[PDB]
Amino acid sequence: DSLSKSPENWMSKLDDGKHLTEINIPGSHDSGSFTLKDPVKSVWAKTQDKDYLTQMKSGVRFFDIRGRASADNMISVHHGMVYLHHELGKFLDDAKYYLSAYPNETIVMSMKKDYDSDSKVTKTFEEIFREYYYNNPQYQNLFYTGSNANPTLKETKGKIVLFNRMGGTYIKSGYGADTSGIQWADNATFETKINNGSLNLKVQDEYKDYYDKKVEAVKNLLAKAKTDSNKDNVYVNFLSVASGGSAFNSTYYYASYINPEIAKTIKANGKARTGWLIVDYAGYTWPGYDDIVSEIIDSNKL
Repeated sequence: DSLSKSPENWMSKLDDGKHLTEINIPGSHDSGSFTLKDPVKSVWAKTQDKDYLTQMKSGVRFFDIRGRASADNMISVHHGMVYLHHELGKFLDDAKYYLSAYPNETIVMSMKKDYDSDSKVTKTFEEIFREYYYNNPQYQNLFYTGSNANPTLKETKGKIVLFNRMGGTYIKSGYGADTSGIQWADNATFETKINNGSLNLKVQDEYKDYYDKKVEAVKNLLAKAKTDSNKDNVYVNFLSVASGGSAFNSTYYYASYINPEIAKTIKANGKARTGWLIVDYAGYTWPGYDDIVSEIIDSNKL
């Protein structure tokens, strides 16, 4: 059977001497937005329909958490202005549970401030994350804390590896975990060095593209990963795109085209490096069309 027939424990079947960078990983964009039900707001604000545990069971390993500091000891999960009805501890507890049941999987968690803090907040978003989550004894042992800038599957499995989109941090483990953080270019394909120059991060995050240009931008970065065997290069390729608003087509409508288009492309490339591909509506299938999460999973070499 191929890896995608067992999406709950697919990383356990790989060689754990691999660097996480060399693994083709399915992520979910604004992972926490499964809570949204409002049909008008959901056109633009909702990007997932499966909860965190169901996403994990479906093979998702990269989680894009964007947040707002709602108190000096709390981060609320957000899409922009829009509160996603739970705090960061919910994601971390779900992750902890999953990883105890599937201990040979790693999860990478991107962390970003998406909206201004509650006006009662006195601390920076990075201080709140560092002090109340990363260093919280409640999540002792859950996070990767090693000093390797380019960690392997073996030293990260059973743990959450920070992908830091907070800016400069005092945290010292994970991607972009230094006092410069990650220089993100807005609505762009870009590359930048991270981890004190140890890694070259290559991103496609052209989130306002219309779908034809979006597909072209995805495929361009997909074509570059394919011929690149450098473990010090890290690819993050977002298939997700903004809706123009509630008058306009939904994020779901776009994903319903982009996902099978990209899944078909990956499948026709066979076993080939993809990078980390971050999708809307992870695990959402359409009869007669390739499934993007499954194809990312099956693109890994055994």
